[PDB]
Amino acid sequence: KLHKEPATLIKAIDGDTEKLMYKGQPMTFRLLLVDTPEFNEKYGPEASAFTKKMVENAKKKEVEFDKGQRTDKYGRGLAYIYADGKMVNEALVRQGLAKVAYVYKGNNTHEQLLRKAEAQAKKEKLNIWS
Ligand SMILES: Cc1cn([C@H]2C[C@H](OP(=O)(O)O)[C@@H](COP(=O)(O)O)O2)c(=O)[nH]c1=O
Ligand SMILES: [Ca+2]
Repeated sequence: KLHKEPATLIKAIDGDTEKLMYKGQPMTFRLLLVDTPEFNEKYGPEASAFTKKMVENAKKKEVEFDKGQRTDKYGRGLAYIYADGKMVNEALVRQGLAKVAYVYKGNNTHEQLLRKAEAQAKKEKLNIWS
């Protein structure tokens, strides 16, 4: 079982990265197990807008680390991010705005959950899958 930790919004970045204050440190969090298009790729601006609004509209922001690496080689936090209890990683995938991606054995607690979301988005031919 993982645990959710409080964090506070600093600023949006793009569909799968967000800047949060965590334990008094400004950190870029990269979302586990997903990949949104880069900002100037198709669906890029939409995935950016979706993550940005989902986070900044939530009263309660939380980060949840997995069991393995907590930071990548760039110093970004690797986490599942929750906004009023809804997981952003999952919501992007469900809406066809991110693919399941960067799936590593240390750090794949929510893999089945996100794959179930992805299969729904592909069935519906949403966005990336249209
Ligand atoms: C999601 C994720 C990305 N990364 C690294 C892999 C890629 O590094 P390399 O470019 O060195 O191969 C990079 C992709 O992030 P972005 O999709 O944000 O560009 O982030 C991890 O190390 N672990 C992860 O869980
Ligand atoms: Ca990306």
